[PDB]
Amino acid sequence: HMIVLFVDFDYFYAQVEEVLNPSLKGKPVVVCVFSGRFEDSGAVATANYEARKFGVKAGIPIVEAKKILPNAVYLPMRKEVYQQVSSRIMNLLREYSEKIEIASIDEAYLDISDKVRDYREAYNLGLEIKNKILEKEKITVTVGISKNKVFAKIAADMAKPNGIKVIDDEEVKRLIRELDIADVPGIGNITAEKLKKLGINKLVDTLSIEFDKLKGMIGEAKAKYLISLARDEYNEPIRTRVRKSIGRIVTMKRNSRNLEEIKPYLFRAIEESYYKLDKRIPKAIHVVAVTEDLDIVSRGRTFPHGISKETAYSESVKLLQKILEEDERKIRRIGVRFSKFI
DNA sequence: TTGAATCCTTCCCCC
DNA sequence: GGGGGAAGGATTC
Ligand SMILES: Cc1cn([C@H]2C[C@H](O)[C@@H](COP(=O)(O)OP(=O)(O)OP(=O)(O)O)O2)c(=O)[nH]c1=O
Ligand SMILES: *[C@@H]1O[C@@H]2Oc3cc(OC)c4c5c(c(=O)oc4c3[C@@H]2[C@H]1O)C(=O)CC5
Ligand SMILES: [Ca+2]
Ligand SMILES: [Ca+2]
Ligand SMILES: [Ca+2]
Repeated sequence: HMIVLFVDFDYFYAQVEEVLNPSLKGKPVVVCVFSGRFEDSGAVATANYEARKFGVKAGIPIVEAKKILPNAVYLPMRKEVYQQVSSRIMNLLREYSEKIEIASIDEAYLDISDKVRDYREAYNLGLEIKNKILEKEKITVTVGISKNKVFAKIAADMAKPNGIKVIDDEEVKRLIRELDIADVPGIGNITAEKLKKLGINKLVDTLSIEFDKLKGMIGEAKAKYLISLARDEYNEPIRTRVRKSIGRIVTMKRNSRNLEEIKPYLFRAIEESYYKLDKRIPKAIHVVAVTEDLDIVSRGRTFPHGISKETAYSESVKLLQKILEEDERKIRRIGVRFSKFI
């Protein structure tokens, strides 16, 4: 049938800060985003493996990370740059099979189904690709290879970092039963729990229960996706994809409810969101507000025409007025999301 | 100074 | 009953 190749860049942001300043290598590096809330306020975007050995990983507040590795290099995240270094690497890949996906700023799938005859020749295209990326951009990436996207990615997860691994149909059969289901692409612990207290702890356990008992627990989508993976009928194609939305959320010094105190933050967001749109006209706008207790509340409005900057400002303030009206908590983070492009 | 994509469940129109 | 679709959430990486 087919052979899907998965490329995923190792500790990407951290590594981009490394390549851009070689001195950092071998030393713990932690890329984080400081919110002016107070000093060291913020979380950790990511950390190279040095720091990651000792517990410092993406998500933990940076204060907790500084109590663990008070002498690691902490750097502010610069998205724009990573973005370009990604785009660059995402082209060297187009040169191995126009059938490319691109799941994120660091993940992409290739259907080298035609450029290769056997897995063995795949392991070769794998090293070729790794090698070309390492020479041209100085970045280390892991490669996964199998019969379909899901497993191609599982291969990469098993070979991180700077790894290469193929999973043939014998491993798949094996993994269908032995591979812990919580380690399957698309099963956040929230779904890993509903599955746990339902009998399904392995990919194969999904065949046991009735289909409409799943459809009512985890939804139809997750249910069909899982069964097809369990029965070995998963065969999703590698489809190119486009950004279906652009936004920006900002943290405020203090939590408040005063429209006049939040407005300016909301504009900064609206202002940057349009810079990101570049040459695109959106038709729907959303204002998301992160409550004082870290809960998300949003409000939208779709127009029959595009949204000009002036109407985004105006329409954004009403939606906000509607959020405070329908909620009681104080706002912490505020932002906008522009979708449904022209 | 941090995204963004699916999927879902609910609601409202109307043939 | 069923096709449409907009919306405010739920979930995942
Ligand atoms: C998890 C996470 C990722 N990111 C971004 C930064 C990273 O470079 C990239 C996410 O990490 P991942 O791309 O999922 O994995 P990684 O390769 O960078 O990590 P690993 O060392 O396991 O190989 O996405 C954030 O900004 N915040 C987060 O909380
Ligand atoms: C949404 O707000 C934070 O900002 C980001 C940005 C990410 O990538 C650019 C990101 C990723 C992941 C994640 O779990 O969170 C974020 C976040 C935070 C979210 O709370 C991933 O698994 C991959 C990228
Ligand atoms: Ca990744
Ligand atoms: Ca990665
Ligand atoms: Ca998981």
